[PDB]
Amino acid sequence: FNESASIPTGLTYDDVLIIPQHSRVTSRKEVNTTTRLSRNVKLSIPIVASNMDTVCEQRMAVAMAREGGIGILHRFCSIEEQCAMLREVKRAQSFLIESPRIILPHETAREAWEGLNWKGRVGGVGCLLVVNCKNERKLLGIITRHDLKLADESTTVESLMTPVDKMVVSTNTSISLEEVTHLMRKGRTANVPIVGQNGQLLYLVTLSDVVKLRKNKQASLDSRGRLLVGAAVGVKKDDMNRAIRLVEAGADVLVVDIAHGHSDLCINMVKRLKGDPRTASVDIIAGNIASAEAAEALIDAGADGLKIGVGPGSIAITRLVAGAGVPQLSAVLACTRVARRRGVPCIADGGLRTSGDISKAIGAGADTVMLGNMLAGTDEAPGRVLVKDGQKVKIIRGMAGFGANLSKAERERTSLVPEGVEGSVACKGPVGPIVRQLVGGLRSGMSYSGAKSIEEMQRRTRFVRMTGAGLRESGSHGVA
Amino acid sequence: FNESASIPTGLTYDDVLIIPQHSRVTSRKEVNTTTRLSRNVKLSIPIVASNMDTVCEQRMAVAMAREGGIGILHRFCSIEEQCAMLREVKRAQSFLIESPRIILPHETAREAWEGLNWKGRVGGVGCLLVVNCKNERKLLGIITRHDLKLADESTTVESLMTPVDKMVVSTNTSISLEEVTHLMRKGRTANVPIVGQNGQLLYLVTLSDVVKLRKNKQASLDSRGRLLVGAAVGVKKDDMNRAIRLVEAGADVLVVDIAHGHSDLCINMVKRLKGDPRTASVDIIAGNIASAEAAEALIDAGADGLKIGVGPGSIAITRLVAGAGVPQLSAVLACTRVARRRGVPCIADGGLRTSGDISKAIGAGADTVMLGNMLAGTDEAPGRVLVKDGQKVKIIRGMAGFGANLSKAERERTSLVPEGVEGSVACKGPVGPIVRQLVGGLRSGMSYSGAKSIEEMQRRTRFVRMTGAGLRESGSHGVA
Amino acid sequence: FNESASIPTGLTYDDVLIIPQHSRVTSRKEVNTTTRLSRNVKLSIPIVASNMDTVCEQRMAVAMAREGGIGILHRFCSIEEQCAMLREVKRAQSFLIESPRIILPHETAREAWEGLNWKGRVGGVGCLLVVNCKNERKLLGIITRHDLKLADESTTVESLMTPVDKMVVSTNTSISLEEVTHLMRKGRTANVPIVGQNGQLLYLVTLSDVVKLRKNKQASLDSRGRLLVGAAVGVKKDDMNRAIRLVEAGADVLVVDIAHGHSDLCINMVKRLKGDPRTASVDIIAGNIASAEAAEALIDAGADGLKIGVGPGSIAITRLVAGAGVPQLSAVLACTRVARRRGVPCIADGGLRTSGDISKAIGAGADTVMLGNMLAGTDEAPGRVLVKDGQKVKIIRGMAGFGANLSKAERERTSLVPEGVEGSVACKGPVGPIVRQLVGGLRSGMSYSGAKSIEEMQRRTRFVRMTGAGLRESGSHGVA
Ligand SMILES: Nc1nc2c(ncn2[C@@H]2O[C@H](COP(=O)(O)O)[C@@H](O)[C@H]2O)c(=O)[nH]1
Ligand SMILES: Nc1nc2c(ncn2[C@@H]2O[C@H](COP(=O)(O)O)[C@@H](O)[C@H]2O)c(=O)[nH]1
Ligand SMILES: Nc1nc2c(ncn2[C@@H]2O[C@H](COP(=O)(O)O)[C@@H](O)[C@H]2O)c(=O)[nH]1
Ligand SMILES: Nc1nc2c(ncn2[C@@H]2O[C@H](COP(=O)(O)O)[C@@H](O)[C@H]2O)c(=O)[nH]1
Ligand SMILES: Nc1nc2c(ncn2[C@@H]2O[C@H](COP(=O)(O)O)[C@@H](O)[C@H]2O)c(=O)[nH]1
Ligand SMILES: Nc1nc2c(ncn2[C@@H]2O[C@H](COP(=O)(O)O)[C@@H](O)[C@H]2O)c(=O)[nH]1
Ligand SMILES: [K+]
Ligand SMILES: [K+]
Ligand SMILES: [K+]
Repeated sequence: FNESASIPTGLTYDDVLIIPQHSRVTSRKEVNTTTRLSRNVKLSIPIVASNMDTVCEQRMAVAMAREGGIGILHRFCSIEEQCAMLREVKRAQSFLIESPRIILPHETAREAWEGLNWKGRVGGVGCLLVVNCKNERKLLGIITRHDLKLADESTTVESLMTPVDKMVVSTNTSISLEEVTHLMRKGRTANVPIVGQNGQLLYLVTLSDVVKLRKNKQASLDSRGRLLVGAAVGVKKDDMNRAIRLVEAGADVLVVDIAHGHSDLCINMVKRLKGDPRTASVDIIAGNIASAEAAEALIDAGADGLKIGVGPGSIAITRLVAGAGVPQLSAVLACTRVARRRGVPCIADGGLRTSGDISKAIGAGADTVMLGNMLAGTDEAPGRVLVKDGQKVKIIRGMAGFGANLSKAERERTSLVPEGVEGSVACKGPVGPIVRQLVGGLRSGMSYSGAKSIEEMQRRTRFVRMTGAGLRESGSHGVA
Repeated sequence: FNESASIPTGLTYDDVLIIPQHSRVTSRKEVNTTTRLSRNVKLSIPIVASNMDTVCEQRMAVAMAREGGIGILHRFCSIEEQCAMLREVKRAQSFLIESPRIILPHETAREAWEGLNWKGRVGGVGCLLVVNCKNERKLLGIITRHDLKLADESTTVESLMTPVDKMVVSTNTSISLEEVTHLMRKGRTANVPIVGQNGQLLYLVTLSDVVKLRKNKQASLDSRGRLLVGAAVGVKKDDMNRAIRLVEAGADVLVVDIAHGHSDLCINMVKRLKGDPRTASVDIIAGNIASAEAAEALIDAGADGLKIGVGPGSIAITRLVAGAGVPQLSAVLACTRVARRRGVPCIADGGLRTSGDISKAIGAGADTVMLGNMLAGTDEAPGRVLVKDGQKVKIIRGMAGFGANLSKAERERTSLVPEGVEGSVACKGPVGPIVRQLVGGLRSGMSYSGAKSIEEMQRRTRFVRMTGAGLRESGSHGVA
Repeated sequence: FNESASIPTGLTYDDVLIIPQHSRVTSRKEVNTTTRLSRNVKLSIPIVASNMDTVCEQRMAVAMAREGGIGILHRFCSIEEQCAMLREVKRAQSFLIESPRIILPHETAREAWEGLNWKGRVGGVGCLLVVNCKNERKLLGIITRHDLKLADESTTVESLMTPVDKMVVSTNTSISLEEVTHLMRKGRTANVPIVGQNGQLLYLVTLSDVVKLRKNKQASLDSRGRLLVGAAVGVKKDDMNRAIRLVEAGADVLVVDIAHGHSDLCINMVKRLKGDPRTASVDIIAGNIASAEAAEALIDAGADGLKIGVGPGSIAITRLVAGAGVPQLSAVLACTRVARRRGVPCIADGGLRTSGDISKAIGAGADTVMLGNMLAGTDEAPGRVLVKDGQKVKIIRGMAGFGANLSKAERERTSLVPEGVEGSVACKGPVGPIVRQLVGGLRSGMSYSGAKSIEEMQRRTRFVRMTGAGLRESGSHGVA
């Protein structure tokens, strides 16, 4: 039976351990996890939230960027819906707030409360600038939640506002962080509007944003100090329109995402996106792939990053429906060998269950990991909490399954051989502490490889293969 | 321990994945699944229903041919019974209906209803031609279910019939599909009898059959426009008599089927079948085999197709009773290497659980797959629905087990070391949608291999081996 | 502890058995199950499908009426939606079809096919009458599915139609069933339009409807030969508008349905419905109640029928959330004692698990039973089939639970302490055979009471109480 002997063996994460190496690491603090998402996008931590409609919408994208990673907004929504989520992410924080929310002086406190609970930002906004009219936005004063706390619904805005002559106001549209910090410290105020030469409202700077920018600059930020966020598109004719509008909404990267990324459909979508100035202003990531030849083709088509993984996802059953796939450790090894020589970062997407798997993925050459299941069921993941026979749970479902595709039909106003499933995950709490523990686990693995950086982790890691017997010894055994 | 190291390793479907390849496939519609069952028999889809007495009798054979595959009628029945199932399959549809059912004009509506519910076709027939007597069949008119809907049981046929002078009748025994379509369109009628020069009834053409022939020519048809169907025989002296009578009944292929096909018993049965003009008019398929040497021997004996599989069947325990077998992927690889050079198609028989396994079998060189378990418990599978501790189930049982062999004794009017078992499967509904989903899964696997045809799938597919750890990552993991 | 001793004991179905009595019943056919739903509505069988959004929409209501029972359309939909379901039920069959579907002669076969698949009747319609224009409906001919079977999408209706001068047409707007049967038998036709003095189309009579009316008159029919159907309303101001529109749509009874029917809200809704001529034309049923005092109050308010049951429903948890309820056998006994003296039929609603429970409910005085769980998951029940960890299932959910109430918000375009739950039931197949088996079980229980009628069952039944030990002996014990 000679044909069988020539078939190569592919490995997944559970097939290997990282071999301990000489470590000069003395402090857990010396281990730097900064990495590249794509050719022109750096991240403080190598964690990407999956573009799944049970993992990443605006609340997850905001949380991931705040931890120093990023979320990819899923495309199983209308273009209008996807862009709206993106604008909400961009609205979470800023340095100079463009188009700050305003109100007119003859309006009521009831209308002030409605403006403060603006649906354009999760949590609303903390102040409204009082202006004479919508067209001129001549600044008359400012009103905050605090100023409304004892008001009757009928009380006028101007009766409760701080007038502009009592405000600290600037005309410096280039004001620095140090300068506005000085104005707030000296003026003992929490809001500095920026106005034009005719007193018209141009920007707002808030103490909340200044405090964040002065603190740990872990957060993933664009050039305006807003949170970084990506968005997924498909490969159909209409996806080009989606891509253009996502970039207009502020997308920092686009992710071309189809099950079989080694296809002309994906290669031609990448070429189209790099060929149009309306979309070529942002890095184009493409997947999903699992071979050296596929990496070469997508890189040659112009991809700024590659997403690796055919079948390993928790809710994925491509391997059961089509029979196709590559064990994920071998896929990462093969794809990153090609990509590293061309300078193209790779996302290891799918099949990760523990922080230990993240260490292995980075050790096998990945620059980032993409997580679905490990982040599903967190507070910030979309969906309702449900009681699944006793405990609190949330839905996780494949994007090639029935549930996600009927929901894509219900949201976009519209013969499926499914390649994903639906299930529940236990509610995990806020995603922040979970991400921090995963990064802490990665740092432990880097210390075992003697690595103080991601590039050192990729260069220094050596693996040893284990049998099923070795795998059992690796988890907890013999206790209850 | 050197002897052990020289034993080769055989692989089954769960040992490998199809490696994704460059795909130029743009539309799911561009993927053609047409294939060969045997040297002279083509099929639109590569699915064969197993010759098991819990899988394929007349209703399953009809359904499979209608989907573009085929069923193999099992031989655990009397010759008379096997031939009767075959004639019912052939009676399901036709272009020219030979010996159409008739009735005499002085008969009653009660007798008309009995003739319409003729046991020679599942569902009966829709019309009876009224003729003067059984010997001359001079056409007097036609009576349909519609004409009986308000009749009393005592009303005469001729009182309710449409008379012949009001019918559209032809004398063209070579009438084309376009010509009879024109006669039906112009005559605004649903039945065109074909009569001889003396008005005697020769054939009938019905609108139902014309509509089918005008629609999607997916269905597996013989030269008369009837559904294709095969039949199994053994290797005993009496099996030659069974074979002759099956061919007379309309069998389109014969399948010589014994557990150990690499035996003189099987080789000599193939030689006997090719040597007799009463059976050599149809392709002779033989199995079951699992080695290159076995393929060579059966091909040299004259086989037009090979059936591959020793032990992998869901209900099979040959490997537990005799200890013999070959892991099915390696068996397909080895057998098809020999057979492809001789032009002999191969059926991968047994051990298939998902559409993904079908993609692997075709990728390993098989031209068709044979399914037992995946089709058992469908509406069209034989047997009664049963309640197995709550839910609706149907029996599936091995043909070398006790249950099937006592039933073979009860049907043919008649020291077993069993090599099959009995069990239940959940009721699956109609087989049609299940077959369509399996073919859809296969098309997905072909797209991953970049293949637009079965021959391209066989040439282009490359496998990667996975460990048990890789297999776990391949299904659903970490969700409920 | 004397206070405790004075609390009476309530019984449920599992607490009692029907004591066998002297039976003169010789044939299973002698047992008549005809009963009253309400003062002025009779049913051939005593089975009512529950007004739950997982049990009864138009397909279930049609099936129940065809078996001789009735369905109550649920109100967790817009008024427009509830009325639309009702009109579809009324459209399922008729004697004189009002406003039969028409088409114009210059239209295409493609437009004919669209008219035949009219969404106003489940399954569409079988013919379209060809008329000169929508305003006059002068009959020009008729076109059927059969006439389109060989047409091109572009072929004109008038080219394919049967012209009116070749049709059998009547001007008798009072035509009897015997007379139209004669016209169809003599004319050898399946459609008899009824036209006016100027040839304008007034009604259509079809052979399908005639055959049904000639067969077993088991079906629950209104005076026009359409299927009987009821509809639920609440007790809010807007429910009066819903009630008026339901009656206009053809509702044969209205069911005032709230959890606590012994309340001024329910009593005043009944009084309002009986007091308005727009709703007083149909029987008003009210519930849910569980005491003699409650029956007296609703009867005094004018109820034509009572629905009995507080808490016993399969998906109901009123008893766990509020702590209130009455064991269902005792509730039926107490309520029917009052109602029988006033001539008001009672529906035993909830907690029924087997046909044996139905016999007990009727024996305890109920005129009908209402079933949710036993009919959920049938083909005709609403909702999608789902795979719940292996087998095919359908959702069943309480109308006071979260799932049904969010769906009521999604359908009507809109602080819940839930009193119902959600769950799955195994798919049961078509509801018809299930209903027939339940009625067969009831007939067996009636035979044990020596009863040949429902009234005899209510008068003759005697119960014996069993302990938990007796209950175990009653089901299957000691076998696998
Ligand atoms: N006041 C105000 N804050 C905004 C607006 N848009 C976004 N934000 C964000 O909302 C946060 C304000 O926090 P606060 O202290 O106002 O609750 C900051 O991160 C700020 O950038 C806006 O229009 N007005
Ligand atoms: N084959 C397949 N992969 C999916 C499907 N849905 C999500 N995925 C993949 O699974 C990844 C998540 O993997 P997880 O971290 O949950 O194991 C996603 O980022 C995506 O690449 C699906 O329906 N089919
Ligand atoms: N009328 C008629 N149909 C037959 C006979 N034998 C087989 N059939 C098949 O029964 C089907 C007729 O459908 P119908 O429209 O008659 O229900 C066709 O597929 C036809 O070929 C026969 O003897 N008479
Ligand atoms: N060894 C053995 N094979 C069987 C027996 N019965 C059926 N088979 C094989 O099992 C195949 C069905 O495999 P399945 O698709 O159910 O896994 C049949 O086509 C036949 O080759 C049996 O009793 N013993
Ligand atoms: N032809 C026709 N049938 C209707 C219409 N509305 C309801 N139906 C019902 O549809 C059924 C007709 O069955 P057919 O034989 O037309 O398939 C009958 O029960 C009939 O009452 C209509 O407008 N036209
Ligand atoms: N208390 C309560 N009863 C319900 C609820 N939903 C349905 N029901 C009752 O339960 C009955 C169905 O009972 P089943 O036949 O499923 O045991 C319905 O007809 C209705 O009276 C609910 O959410 N709460
Ligand atoms: K361990
Ligand atoms: K998987
Ligand atoms: K018993």
